[PDB]
Amino acid sequence: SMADEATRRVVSEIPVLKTNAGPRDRELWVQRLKEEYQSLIRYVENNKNADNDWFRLESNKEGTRWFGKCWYIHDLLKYEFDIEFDIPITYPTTAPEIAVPELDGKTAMMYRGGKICLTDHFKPLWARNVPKFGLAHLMALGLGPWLAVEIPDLIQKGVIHHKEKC
Repeated sequence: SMADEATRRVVSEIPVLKTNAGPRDRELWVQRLKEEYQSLIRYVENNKNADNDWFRLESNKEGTRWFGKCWYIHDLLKYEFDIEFDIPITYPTTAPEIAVPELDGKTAMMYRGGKICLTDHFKPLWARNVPKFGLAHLMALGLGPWLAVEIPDLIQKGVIHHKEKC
């Protein structure tokens, strides 16, 4: 399949996750979070080595609320957007919903409340990989491809404009 090769090309060097545990699962959730933090940190390090350091994320103490920033470069200008998501009770079988609040109401490819609207292809891809995919994969396979279509389109339509900051 083209899809399977496309998936491997993106995620092959991202540490695979193992533990089937959600926010309520106590010592199993603590284990899942270690796998989540190890997968994220390697993804970030690979991203830096490829001049594509495109996001920062932190979580609350319990790892149920995640927030940070993503950066997107167009015609050599860097656009920064605040991002956030909750971990569903049913995670990791259920995929998180990434929100980019500042873009709420600015694109059709987004639900109310700033939750980004993915293609019908991400959700079944997540489902057939459960529980191996985690937050690094959500960024690599969800938000990354979203920004790569929506940010260029909103700049073109003059809805997004660049911060003239030094």
